[PDB]
Amino acid sequence: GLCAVCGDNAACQHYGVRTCEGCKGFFKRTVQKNAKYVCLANKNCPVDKRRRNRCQYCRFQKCLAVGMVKEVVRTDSLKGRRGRLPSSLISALVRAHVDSNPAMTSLDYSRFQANPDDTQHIQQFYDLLTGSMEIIRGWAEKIPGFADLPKADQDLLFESAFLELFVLRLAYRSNPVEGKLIFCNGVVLHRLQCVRGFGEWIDSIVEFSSNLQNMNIDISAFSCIAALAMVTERHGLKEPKRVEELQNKIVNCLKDHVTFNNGGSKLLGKLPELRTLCTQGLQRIFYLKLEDLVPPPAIIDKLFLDTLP
DNA sequence: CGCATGACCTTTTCGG
DNA sequence: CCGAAAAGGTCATGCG
Ligand SMILES: [Zn+2]
Ligand SMILES: [Zn+2]
Repeated sequence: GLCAVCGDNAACQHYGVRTCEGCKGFFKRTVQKNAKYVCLANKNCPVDKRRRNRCQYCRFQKCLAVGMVKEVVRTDSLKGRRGRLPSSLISALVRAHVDSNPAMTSLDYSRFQANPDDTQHIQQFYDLLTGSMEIIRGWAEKIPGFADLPKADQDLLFESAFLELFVLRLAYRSNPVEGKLIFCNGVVLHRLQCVRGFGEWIDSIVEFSSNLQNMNIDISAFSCIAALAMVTERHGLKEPKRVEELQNKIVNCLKDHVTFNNGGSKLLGKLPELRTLCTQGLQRIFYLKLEDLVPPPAIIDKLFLDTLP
């Protein structure tokens, strides 16, 4: 009772996955004809042993997800040759963003200082980072599709994107015009307070924040960008195509929105600057590790090394 | 009817 | 040789 698609009896691998003779036949025939199917719902129909033959579109979407391989189906020179060969979404994305950041009408200025004038300051740095991990995982689990993924792939997607997200969010909620950094827990510090912990990295962060805010990005669009930062292809994914199909929903989600209220980009034109910002982060953690004066805890060390392939 | 379905067939290769 | 794995081939059956 082993079939990755419909859960029927499976006694072999066909086109890459453990599959029943049925889902084998369906996949073969689909690809041989280039056939395209029409969902009469949300593109999420139930597909199990009895219901499989109803929404054809949704069966062939689940086939593709668990890892079945269009390429294995033979054509051209290998046609008819048998045997082994010789060798709303947008609303949820916004809700998830809003429930995970603090009420801007009630921040905390208890520590703020526009002219501050040591191991304690480096500790408070690690605390702001460890604080954001619980919350950014919270955010991720509320992206539609993410908690349906394999627990392995969730953990991989989170560790790969944690630093890219802590920065991107910090950059979108802070007030750079007044040198003001606002964290997830609503604390407020001036760049010059932060320099003790972040290093000169912070100056690079405030510059990004300037650029990003000077594009006046509405919350619906930011809400999608943050999703595309996390839900992306990575080495180690047990089920890539699932992650690929989800990324693809979110993109078309973002397109539909821009070709509506904003008329018929420049942001992704500095999505490379974000990756460069993050390496600058890693340089800082390496410095603190190697100084061995107050050492980053394992979990920090791990998740800064993990913003490379 | 004409067409999808799927249980069960034959074909190919490998390695002991 | 001959079995294991996994490609396409062959229809009888069910559907609308
Ligand atoms: Zn199946
Ligand atoms: Zn469907």
